[PDB]
Amino acid sequence: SGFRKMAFPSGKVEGCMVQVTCGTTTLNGLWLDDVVYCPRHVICTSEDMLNPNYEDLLIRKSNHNFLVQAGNVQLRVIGHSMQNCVLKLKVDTANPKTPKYKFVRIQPGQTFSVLACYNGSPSGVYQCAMRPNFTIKGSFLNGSCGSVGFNIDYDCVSFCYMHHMELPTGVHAGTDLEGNFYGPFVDRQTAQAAGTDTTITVNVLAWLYAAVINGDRWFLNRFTTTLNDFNLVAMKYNYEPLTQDHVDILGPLSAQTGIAVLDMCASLKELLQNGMNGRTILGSALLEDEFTPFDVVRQCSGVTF
Amino acid sequence: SGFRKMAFPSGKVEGCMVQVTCGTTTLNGLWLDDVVYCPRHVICTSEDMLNPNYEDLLIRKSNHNFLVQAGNVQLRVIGHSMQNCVLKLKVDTANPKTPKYKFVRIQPGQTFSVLACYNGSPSGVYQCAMRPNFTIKGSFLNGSCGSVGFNIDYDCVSFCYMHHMELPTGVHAGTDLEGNFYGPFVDRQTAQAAGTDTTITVNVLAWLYAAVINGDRWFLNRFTTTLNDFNLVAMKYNYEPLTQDHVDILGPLSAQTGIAVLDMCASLKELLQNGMNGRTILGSALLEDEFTPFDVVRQCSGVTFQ
Ligand SMILES: C[C@H]1CN(c2cncc3ccccc23)C(=O)[C@@]12CN(S(=O)(=O)CC1(C#N)CC1)Cc1ccc(Cl)cc12
Ligand SMILES: C[C@H]1CN(c2cncc3ccccc23)C(=O)[C@@]12CN(S(=O)(=O)CC1(C#N)CC1)Cc1ccc(Cl)cc12
Ligand SMILES: [Cl-]
Repeated sequence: SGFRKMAFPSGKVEGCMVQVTCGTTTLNGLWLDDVVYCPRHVICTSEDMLNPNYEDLLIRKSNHNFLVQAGNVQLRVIGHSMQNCVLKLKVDTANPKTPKYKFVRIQPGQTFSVLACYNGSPSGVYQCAMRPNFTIKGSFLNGSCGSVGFNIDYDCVSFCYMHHMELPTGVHAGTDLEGNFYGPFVDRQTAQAAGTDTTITVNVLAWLYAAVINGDRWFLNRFTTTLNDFNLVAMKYNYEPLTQDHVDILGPLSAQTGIAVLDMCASLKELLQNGMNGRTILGSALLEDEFTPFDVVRQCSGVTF
Repeated sequence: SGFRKMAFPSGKVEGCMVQVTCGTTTLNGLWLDDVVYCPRHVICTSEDMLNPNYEDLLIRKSNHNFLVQAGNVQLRVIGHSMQNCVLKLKVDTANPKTPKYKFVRIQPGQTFSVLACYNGSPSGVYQCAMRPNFTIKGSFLNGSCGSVGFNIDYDCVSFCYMHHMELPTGVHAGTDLEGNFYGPFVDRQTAQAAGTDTTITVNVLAWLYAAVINGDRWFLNRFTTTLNDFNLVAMKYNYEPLTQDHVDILGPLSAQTGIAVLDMCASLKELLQNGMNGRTILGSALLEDEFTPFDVVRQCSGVTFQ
C-alpha cells in the first residue's frame, strides 16, 4: 500500500552527466558513447543571448574552446556540430558507462524523471509531467541547463527532455534530445511566457483509480455519464477533453477495480461541480494530474529495472 | 525556481541491491563490502510470524541454505549472524561498487530517500520522512522488504532505514542498519498499530520559508507569538511541540528571508485557524511537513525573490 510521486532509479543517467564550459559560460552535458549533448546557448555570452546568430557564433569556435569535464577527468573535444537547439561535441573517449538508450519526443500529459545537475554533478531526482502548455513545473536554479528528463523500460533509458530555461512564472522549458523545443519557445532572452494551462483529465482519472486501489472510495456514486456530457463539464473547468483513446488507455485500471471509465467520469464530474467537502484523496486536497495510467499500473504492480 | 519533493540520485545504492532467498521466501538485501544485510524475517514461514523464535529458526540453517543473487551472478554465503532484527550474510565476494558509506539512526521529522526494490531490482525512488509516530508513509508492495532509505550529503551514503513491514493503516515500519526498529514495533505478526500521528511543525515552518524564498508572502501577518502560546495552539491541531532546538535550526532560513521564527509561527497559527481560502503555497492546498530546514536550504536558491 501507499502512493507517492515516484521517479525512476537515476544510476544509468548519473553515469552520463558531464560539465561543459565555453568561455565563462558553464552548464551540464549528456555523454553517450563518444558524443556530449548540451544546450547550444553554452556558446553565448550574456550580451549574445539578447539576439544570437548561433551559426555565426559557432563558426568562430574551435574544438579546444570547449572544456568538457567528466568527474575529475578532462575529455578532449575532437569535433562539433549543431542539431536544432542542441550542440553535439565529439570527444576522444567513449563513455564506458553508456547505457542502452533511445531519444524519444513525448506528448503533453506524459510524465518523466528529471535528474537535476549542477557543474556536471547530479544533485537530485524528481518526477514531473509535460504540461498541456508544453512547460514543466520543475525545480531548477541557474546552472541546471543541460539536466535531462527520462523514462526507463527494462534496461533502456528513453531520454525525452534537456533543460534550457525558466519562464517569468517560475515554470520551465526545454527540448527533446534532437534539440526541438517543447512549446512555442526560442533560446533567446526575449519576452516569452507560459500560455494558459489546463488539467490533464486522463491523469486525474488514473489517480482516482489509484485512490480506489488504495482504499479511498468515498467519491464513487451510482451515476454514469456519456463522453460528450462529461466533456461539456470538463471544458468549463479548464480540463483537457477526454477522448476515446483516453478511455481505452484506462482499460486495465478499469478492469483491476471493476469500475467502468464513464462511471469514474461521473465521480470526477461531481467532484468538479461540488468539491471534496473537507475530504482528501490519497492525502491531497487537490485533484492530482501528474500520474499517468501507466504510472499508476507500474507503481501498483512493482515493475523493476 | 520551483519546489519539488526531491530524492537523492540513487545510483550509489542501486549498485548495492541484491536478492536474498531462503526456502520459498525471497526479499532484498544490501551488499556492502563482503556483507549482505537483510531483514531477519527472510528465515520465517507465514506461520512462524505469529510467534517466531529467530534463534531456533536460524540454528537449523546452514550457509548454503541462503541464496544471494547480485544481478545474474550467484554470491556464495560463507557465514551468517543475527544483529537485532537484521541478518548479516558474509559472502565470498566484496561488492566492487561499494560506495563510501555510514550507518546512521535518524530522529522523527528527518527525511530520507527510499529506493523501492523487488527481487533485488530497483523499481523507483521517492522522498519520505520518519513520522513522529516512528512509521513512514511509503509506497511498498509485498516483496519490497530489504529496500533501504538513505541520504547522500556530499559523496557518502548515510543508510538510515531498512524496510520490514506494513501496518494495518497502510503505513510502514522498519529498522536502522543495525537492526533496531524505529518505534515500539516488533518483527512479529502481533496487534501492532501506529500511535496517533502528528504534524512535524519545524518542517511546516521550513516549507513556509521555502515559499517566501520562491517569492510568496500572502500568508504572513503583523503579529508575533511566544513559544509557549504557539505550542498551546499547535497541539490543539495535532502539531508537534516546537522546541528551542527547532527555533535554532530555522535560524539560517529566518536570516535569508528577514522573518523571525516566532513571526513565522504567528503566520502558521493564522493558517491553521483560517485555511488557505482558495490559495495554494508552492502548489499545495495542504501544509506540507516532509521537507526539513536542511532540505529547503539544499533545494532553494540562496537569494530570496523579494
Ligand atoms: C542562461 C539561461 C539560464 N536560465 C535558467 C534556467 N533554469 C532555471 C533558472 C533559474 C534562475 C535563473 C535562470 C535560470 C535561463 O532561463 C537562461 C537565462 N535567462 S533569464 O535569466 O532571463 C530566466 C529567468 C526568467 N524568466 C530568470 C529566470 C534567459 C534565457 C533565455 C533563453 C534560454 Cl534558452 C536560457 C535563458
Ligand atoms: C513478511 C512481511 C511482508 N510485509 C509487507 C511489507 N511491506 C509492504 C507490504 C505490502 C503488502 C503486504 C505485505 C507487506 C509485512 O508487513 C510482513 C507480512 N505481514 S502482513 O502481510 O500481515 C502485512 C499487512 C498488514 N497489516 C497486509 C499488509 C506481517 C508482518 C509482520 C511483521 C513483519 Cl517484520 C513483516 C510482516
Ligand atoms: Cl536525524
